[PDB]
Amino acid sequence: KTCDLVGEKGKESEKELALLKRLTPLFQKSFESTVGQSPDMYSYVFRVCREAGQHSSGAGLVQIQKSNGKETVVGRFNETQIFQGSNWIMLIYKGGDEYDNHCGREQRRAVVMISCNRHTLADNFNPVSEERGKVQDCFYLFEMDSSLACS
Amino acid sequence: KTCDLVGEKGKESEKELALLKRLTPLFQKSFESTDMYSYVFRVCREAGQHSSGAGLVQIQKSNGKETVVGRFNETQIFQGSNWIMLIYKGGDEYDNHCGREQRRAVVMISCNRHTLADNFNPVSEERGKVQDCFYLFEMDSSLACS
Ligand SMILES: O=P(O)(O)OC[C@H]1O[C@H](O[C@@H]2[C@@H](O[C@H]3[C@@H](O)[C@H](O)[C@@H](CO)O[C@H]3O)O[C@H](CO)[C@@H](O)[C@@H]2O)[C@@H](O)[C@@H](O)[C@@H]1O
Ligand SMILES: O=P(O)(O)OC[C@H]1O[C@H](O[C@@H]2[C@@H](O[C@H]3[C@@H](O)[C@H](O)[C@@H](CO)O[C@H]3O)O[C@H](CO)[C@@H](O)[C@@H]2O)[C@@H](O)[C@@H](O)[C@@H]1O
Ligand SMILES: *[C@@H]1O[C@H](CO)[C@@H](O)[C@H](O)[C@H]1NC(C)=O
Ligand SMILES: [Mn+2]
Ligand SMILES: [Mn+2]
Repeated sequence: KTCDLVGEKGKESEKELALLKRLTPLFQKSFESTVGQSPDMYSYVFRVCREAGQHSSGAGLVQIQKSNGKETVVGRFNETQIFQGSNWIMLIYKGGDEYDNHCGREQRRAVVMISCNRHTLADNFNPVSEERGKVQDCFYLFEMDSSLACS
Repeated sequence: KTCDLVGEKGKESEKELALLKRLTPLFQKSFESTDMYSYVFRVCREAGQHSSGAGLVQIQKSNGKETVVGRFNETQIFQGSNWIMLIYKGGDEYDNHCGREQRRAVVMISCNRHTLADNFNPVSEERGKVQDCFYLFEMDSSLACS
């Protein structure tokens, strides 16, 4: 099980496929981070096209509430979209858990900005913000370094 | 009259309104790509010459045809550490691509101390998907620094 792109097999973007192929070396890797104070003590676990959760729900990125260890799925890698610019790669996992009292109760979303760092294959995975104040198109933002994002 | 964010007036995300304020000094400017097409980009202002309400337009050099890539009444904007991403939705619909959906503009604005705004260039056009296609552009700006 790897990331799934938009469209039945074959109608898929050769650009996005070429990118998935490029990110292969990060598949085996796992990224973690704990942000927040208390009602914010969160631990975000991120993976590229691999289960980042312990509930086998196909999570590409999970948000763990340190207090009670409850696991929330922020995005799923079978609803993945990717594209790159000159020195960055944007990764997006959709199909996350539904909001209950925010954003029209739409599924959660994770947006990961991958910037170019010649010094490491991958490192510095850091949560930036959560936009849950819109009627739609909300999301969680994270950033990380990777030499794969370089040209 | 400027950029329109998802939601009712005065009820839009405070994170986006804040961002629109920081980009005000770019409102009165106009950016152009340096092929076959010419792209003209503007922040929350008409970039075309046909009152279509275009935020970014693609011009057919040979015949002067103006194609609306995205309109500013349908903006989405957010920022990271040293970059801001602006997206204009609702361009002219595709005829033989992307489930004939409306075109779209994605502009990546990276930080740069030396300029208020410069180096606007097309990066690519993703028209090979059943949906969620888009045109991608990059530009430098000191307003993208923090
Ligand atoms: O699905 P909704 O609209 O409720 O947003 C949920 C947020 O959940 C995580 O953060 C919690 C959350 O708590 C709500 C209930 O689930 C919780 O059981 C009771 C207390 O027992 O409080 C409710 O507010 O929202 C608050 C908002 O301030 C957070 O502080 C809590 O940690 C997390 O996934 C958020 O990102 C998400 O929007
Ligand atoms: O809406 P569709 O699916 O047709 O894609 C349109 C593309 O339009 C711009 O590029 C044109 C295009 O040409 C097709 C017709 O639109 C055009 O009117 C006739 C000639 O009068 O030729 C057709 O093939 O596609 C070609 C592909 O190589 C371009 O070279 C042309 O300039 C432009 O907006 C594209 O980005 C857009 O997908
Ligand atoms: C945006 O403006 C266009 C041009 O008038 C219009 O057709 C479209 O419905 C508008 N979209 C929104 C934000 O409702
Ligand atoms: Mn909830
Ligand atoms: Mn056409």
